[PDB]
Amino acid sequence: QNTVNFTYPDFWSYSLKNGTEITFLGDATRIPGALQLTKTDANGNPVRSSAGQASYSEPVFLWDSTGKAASFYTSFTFLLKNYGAPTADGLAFFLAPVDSSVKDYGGFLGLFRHETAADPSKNQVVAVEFDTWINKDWNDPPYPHIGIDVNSIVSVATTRWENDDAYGSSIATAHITYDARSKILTVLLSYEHGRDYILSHVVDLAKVLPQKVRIGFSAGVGYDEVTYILSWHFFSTLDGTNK
Amino acid sequence: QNTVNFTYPDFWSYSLKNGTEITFLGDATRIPGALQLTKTDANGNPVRSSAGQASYSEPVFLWDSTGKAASFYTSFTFLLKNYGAPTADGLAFFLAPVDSSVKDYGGFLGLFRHETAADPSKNQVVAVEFDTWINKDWNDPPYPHIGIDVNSIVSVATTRWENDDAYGSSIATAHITYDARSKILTVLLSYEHGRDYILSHVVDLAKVLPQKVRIGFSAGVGYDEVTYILSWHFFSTLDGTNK
Ligand SMILES: *[C@@H]1O[C@H](CO)[C@@H](O[C@@H]2O[C@H](CO)[C@@H](O)[C@H](O)[C@H]2NC(C)=O)[C@H](O[C@@H]2O[C@@H](C)[C@@H](O)[C@@H](O)[C@@H]2O)[C@H]1NC(C)=O
Ligand SMILES: *[C@@H]1O[C@H](CO)[C@@H](O[C@@H]2O[C@H](CO)[C@@H](O)[C@H](O)[C@H]2NC(C)=O)[C@H](O[C@@H]2O[C@@H](C)[C@@H](O)[C@@H](O)[C@@H]2O)[C@H]1NC(C)=O
Ligand SMILES: [Ca+2]
Ligand SMILES: [Ca+2]
Ligand SMILES: [Mn+2]
Ligand SMILES: [Mn+2]
Repeated sequence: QNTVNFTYPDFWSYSLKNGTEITFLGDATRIPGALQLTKTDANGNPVRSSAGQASYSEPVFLWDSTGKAASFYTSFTFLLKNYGAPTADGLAFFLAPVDSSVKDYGGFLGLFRHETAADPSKNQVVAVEFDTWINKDWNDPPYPHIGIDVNSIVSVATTRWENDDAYGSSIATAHITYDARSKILTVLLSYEHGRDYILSHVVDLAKVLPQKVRIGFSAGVGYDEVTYILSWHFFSTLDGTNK
Repeated sequence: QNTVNFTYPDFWSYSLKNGTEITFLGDATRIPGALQLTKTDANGNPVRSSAGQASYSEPVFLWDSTGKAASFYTSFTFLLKNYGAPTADGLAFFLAPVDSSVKDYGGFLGLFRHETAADPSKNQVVAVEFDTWINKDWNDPPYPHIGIDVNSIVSVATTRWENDDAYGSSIATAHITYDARSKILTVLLSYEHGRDYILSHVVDLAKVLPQKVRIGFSAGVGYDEVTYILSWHFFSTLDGTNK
């Protein structure tokens, strides 16, 4: 079939072989209960200048020449543990070509290399970033933000992420949806007894990504932080695109 | 303040006075544990030709002349109990003027009157419908569907809702988000060990609705069905619209 549907309610079954279900790249490791994205020393304390990626092993069908295009929805809970405020650099949910890998650390979030990050013609990646650091270089807005990145680290759209959420170290739940008929990407971020964050933008994936992609989480530090992914669900559907 | 934030995890505190927190119109009633939208006989069994609305009592600020516009997110779980398959007519989450009320039953979902339902100039309502009945009259697609209605019962966009979900009588969770900067409305519907449904569409609320609205649930039957709302959360934010 052309669609995907998986659900990991938690990651307490930390025993599967790298590359069978989830592939860990760079400094991303599987620990009991979580996908850890960047490096920590013996005490779980975050190491500076590190990048890692945890991505689903099977290729994910996005679109085909015949007009079939997948709509999708992914939800995940994560803990961006902070060791002070502010911290750097954040994490990202992404869709990239199957052959790609982790790139630069820090503000590039393991997704871009320094020399081509602001060039949309040299990159093929769509990402939803949870950026804890204002890099003026890449035109980050003057606060922690959530952003939608299309082929570049300069977001096509961002919304404010409050300091206390961004550096508060609480578990957060994210829902990211893509409607393939209207070409809309929506991000919803919720904190249990807190506020929600909404960011939606029109982006046609068929025009920016190959027909089949790898999906996953990418992180880049920075300092005083480490992101843990606690659960992951993904569902894609061809509904409404003639199949 | 101009924003709203409430959370009802369940409705087991069925004792609040009508109109203080939630207002019940028509045949919608408050029962232990749920907001019941249409009528049932002594045994909880659904009565035909009924309409009811359960809406939040305070007015909800949407936009103002000065450009401030509210982004929002609402989540709710509901049980559309079915007494066979197919059943009629569904339910809807809506945003309408503060002075409005419940309208016709059946395929109008308590939201429109028969004579002006297909006329966008005579209505001011934005609704997300979960339609269990194909009314060829109103150009419903040939299946249960989820639809986005703007000033008319003829949806500006729909996506397929599978028969087994539509008439399966399981609790479903819906997330509806509106981003006021990009004018995008997204609907996410999830079933626990099932599939998800994604429908997003560009709709500028400031151009179709008054500055302050009432929000709620509306239902219209039909036959062999009754909708129960089990929980409700709403959050609105002025973020990114200069306030
Ligand atoms: C998990 O499996 C991956 C293969 O699907 C490993 O990545 C590959 O590692 C090779 C070195 O062991 C490297 O030459 C390959 O290019 C790389 N594959 C990709 C797509 O980059 C992965 O190894 C980790 O990731 C690479 C990129 C390095 O940073 C290694 O240090 C990492 O170990 C495997 N994970 C492991 C061993 O944890
Ligand atoms: C809950 O409070 C409402 C007032 O905020 C009631 O609605 C009002 O009911 C009047 C008749 O009792 C009617 O003249 C008003 O127009 C109506 N308000 C609106 C906005 O329509 C409501 O009454 C229910 O809803 C109305 C529309 C009728 O269908 C009544 O039969 C219902 O009782 C109150 N709910 C109750 C008493 O359950
Ligand atoms: Ca940054
Ligand atoms: Ca209908
Ligand atoms: Mn950024
Ligand atoms: Mn319909």
